[PDB]
Amino acid sequence: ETAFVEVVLFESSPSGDYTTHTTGLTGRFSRAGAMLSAEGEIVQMHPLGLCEDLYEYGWVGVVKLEQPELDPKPCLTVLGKAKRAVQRGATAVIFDVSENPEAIDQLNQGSEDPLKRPVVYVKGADAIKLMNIVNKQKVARARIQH
Amino acid sequence: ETAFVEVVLFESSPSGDYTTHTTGLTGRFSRAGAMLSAEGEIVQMHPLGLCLYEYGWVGVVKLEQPELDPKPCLTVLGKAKRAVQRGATAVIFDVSENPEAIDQLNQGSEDPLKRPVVYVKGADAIKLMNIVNKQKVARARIQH
Repeated sequence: ETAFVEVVLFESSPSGDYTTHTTGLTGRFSRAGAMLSAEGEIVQMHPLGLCEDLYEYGWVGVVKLEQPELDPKPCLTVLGKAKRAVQRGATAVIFDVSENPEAIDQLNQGSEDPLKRPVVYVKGADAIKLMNIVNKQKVARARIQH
Repeated sequence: ETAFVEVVLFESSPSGDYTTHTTGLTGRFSRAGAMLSAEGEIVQMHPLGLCLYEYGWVGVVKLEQPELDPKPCLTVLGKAKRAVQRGATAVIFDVSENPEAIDQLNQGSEDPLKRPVVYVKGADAIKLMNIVNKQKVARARIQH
């Protein structure tokens, strides 16, 4: 099932009223994860960063995968990476699998013991759109639907 | 459209790992707001108080007898937009003591809010409020 992702940028005024800019994206839910919506602030984690460096409960991990031959022995599989994130309070995880499309099977290999939070992958222009904000922008919220 | 609400309590671990306790309850979407899911930290707002906050919160607002606030600053529908104006990702109203608020909300039906407005009552607001009241930090997940 397809996942609609929204990345929201926001400025307060001095008065306290907020002003937001939404960008829409389409990815897919992994069967490694629940098929629920989730929303929460974005944390960019390196894949080397998933093996008390704590973050507030309910963040949305955005993770750009590496060429797979640039990682002979991963500390964890991409499955275990998402599972780690969750243990550390990730409300959801989003992988950019543009460099590592084998990863989709690896995720969907874990459908026997799925996580109660959503694991979403994105490729192509929808990943491009995502990472371009996550990199440039200060600080963002993500909403994942349906 | 009925709304399923999970309230989440959580504790980090010596190892930086979280442990959660989730309490579920059922409420309803108002046609005055969008029928979408939403998640966010809970901020308890006092009704007088919607006439300072991190973007993406979920407002929990307990209404009171309309006999006791008889010069209201905004309609209850107004209070919700105000909350959204102030970064609320969704608003939850406990309408146990002002049941005619259902009516006001679902009357804004024709011109709605981008975010969800949900009303709860009875044993479901009792659960929600019995957590929110005991000043912990909590997360709210609202599900369509």
